[PDB]
Amino acid sequence: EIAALKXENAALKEEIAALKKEIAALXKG
Amino acid sequence: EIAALKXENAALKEEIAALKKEIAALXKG
Ligand SMILES: [Cu+2]
Ligand SMILES: [Cu+2]
Repeated sequence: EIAALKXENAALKEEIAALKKEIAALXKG
Repeated sequence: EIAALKXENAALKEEIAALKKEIAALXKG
């Protein structure tokens, strides 16, 4: 359980970071 | 444990959505 859930957490954080970087890109141009 | 972790999951998803909407905004203008 927790294992996969923690994975689901980790994965989600990785999505977040990506988006944030994207915005920075869009913000810088 | 799992409770708060699930919360940490829920919260994170809510961050994601926000970002996505933001990008859409920036994309539409
Ligand atoms: Cu890894
Ligand atoms: Cu609620």
